[PDB]
Amino acid sequence: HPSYSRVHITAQAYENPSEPPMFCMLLRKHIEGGFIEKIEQAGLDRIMIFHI
RNA sequence: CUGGAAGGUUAAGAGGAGCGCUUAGCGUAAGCGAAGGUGCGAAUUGAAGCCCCAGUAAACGGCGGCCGCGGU
Repeated sequence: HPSYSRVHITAQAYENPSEPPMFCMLLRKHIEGGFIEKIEQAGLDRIMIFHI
């Protein structure tokens, strides 16, 4: 989000759309079912890299 | 078009298992019936080709829809 960009584990409940967006379906196609091998930061920039 | 393995299909010719007609004989008749002649004739065998398989587009040819780069 332009103003509220963040990454964290959340307890909050979220309402999902009745139809999943294209990006969501793409992520599902490629990485749903997969395992997170590593999470790393690109130097000390605000960029997290998930190896899946 | 070129090449080709299995499997399938296919001519004449080859081959005659059988069958019909005829009748010496045999039978009171009805009918049976050798041999010969004669008229058909099944299995089996039978190439290329074709089906089939592979390649080949400066061979003949052909080079999409629909929906939201993705889906179908």
